[PDB]
Amino acid sequence: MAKVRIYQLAKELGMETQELLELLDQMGVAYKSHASTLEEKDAEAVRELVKEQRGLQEKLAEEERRKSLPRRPPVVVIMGHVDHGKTTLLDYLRKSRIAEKEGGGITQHVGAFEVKTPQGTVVFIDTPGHEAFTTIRQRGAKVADIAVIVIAADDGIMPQTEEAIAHAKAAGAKLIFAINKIDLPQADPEKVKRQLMERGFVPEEYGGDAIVIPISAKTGQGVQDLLEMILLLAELEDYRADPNAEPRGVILESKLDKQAGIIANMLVQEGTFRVGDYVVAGEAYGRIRAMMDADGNQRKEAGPGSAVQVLGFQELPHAGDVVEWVPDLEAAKEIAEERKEERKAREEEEKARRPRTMAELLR
Repeated sequence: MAKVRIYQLAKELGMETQELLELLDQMGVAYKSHASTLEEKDAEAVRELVKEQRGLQEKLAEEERRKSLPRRPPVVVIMGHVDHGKTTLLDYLRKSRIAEKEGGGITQHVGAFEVKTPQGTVVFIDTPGHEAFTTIRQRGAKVADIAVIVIAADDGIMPQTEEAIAHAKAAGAKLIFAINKIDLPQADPEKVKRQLMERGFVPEEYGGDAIVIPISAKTGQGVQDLLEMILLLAELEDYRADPNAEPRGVILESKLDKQAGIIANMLVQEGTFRVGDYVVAGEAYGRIRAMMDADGNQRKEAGPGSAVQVLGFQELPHAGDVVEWVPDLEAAKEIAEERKEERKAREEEEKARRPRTMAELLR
């Protein structure tokens, strides 16, 4: 403290000689060499300035950390004609998880499952519908990043295929075309490619931008390439999300468990939902009483990419509705109620203008 030579003070503070001499120059403190003695007031001033500077270096480095959001896994939906193999592929992927069971392990159906891979994890949506609207249409907060369109090599592109493609494009998904059943004798992948090109999807093979991957969902051939391609796209699109943002997710589906009551499966997209949070999804609200993930584990928290079954909604939420964190029960009720009475007011819109004329009837 008093009196200290500059070399002593440098040792004390873990600074290089020239580094401390540079600081003394900044402060206008004079010295002959690092062997000079500092007045106590100067040394104290040094110790304080160094403390401050080191703290701001740290604060400045910690804020540069807090703006690189962590990666989140790609979310994938598998689509196409019901007989072309999307179901066989989804089943293959779901099985590929367990790898000679556990056992048990257990498993729970929460609307999506994860496929873990040396290159990363992929989330596959696994729900019986598409979302809502017509059959099988979607609105539809965006759920999936990538849509794998599974087309049978024998049958080729059909109307369910075209519907799947239009839905995926409408939802903003990146498309991967998976040409399935390639082992069949009547397999005609080249015809499917021509059909893709007729529709404006030119395969990369021919210098276009459409991603086309041959697979066999029955045997698993090509499925690994499909996963690697999903994960490559994820790295290039660079999907990220803030686990500390206000929680936001999307309802995948909801139902009544006779014992537990209203359950809803939701995919988390931003922030981290926690047991005890209030949420609103459309006109439905509740306190999150419990969350269970696909491995059957009770979760206190669910961050980006997690699919969980949530207990606590007081009415069935709709598929495709955004789940939003709110600060308390009062806010949950106000938001839900304002949406209800607004829908009810635009319903009186069509109970008035324009239902048009009435009844040209029997008998």
